[PDB]
Amino acid sequence: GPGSMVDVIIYTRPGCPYCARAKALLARKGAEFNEIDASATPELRAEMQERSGRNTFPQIFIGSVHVGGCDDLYALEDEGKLDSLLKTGKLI
Repeated sequence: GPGSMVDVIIYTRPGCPYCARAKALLARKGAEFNEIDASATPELRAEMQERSGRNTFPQIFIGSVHVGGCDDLYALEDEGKLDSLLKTGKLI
């Protein structure tokens, strides 16, 4: 259909190196995404960190699936599949 694009959202916090790198990496390819803070609140940071199971990491939501973080972004960009993930909004 006329409009091969999906809504992308990213959750990060002030003072996150691994997060910034991810955001820039996604912006480099030209992938637009909404930058939102998580540390802003306990719940926003809890639900996010609860998805990964660690202290705190960058969340990359593409389409209807949750990519991951700097690891998923770096691991995906290595294969060049992310381009299709942001275009289709789903996992092959």
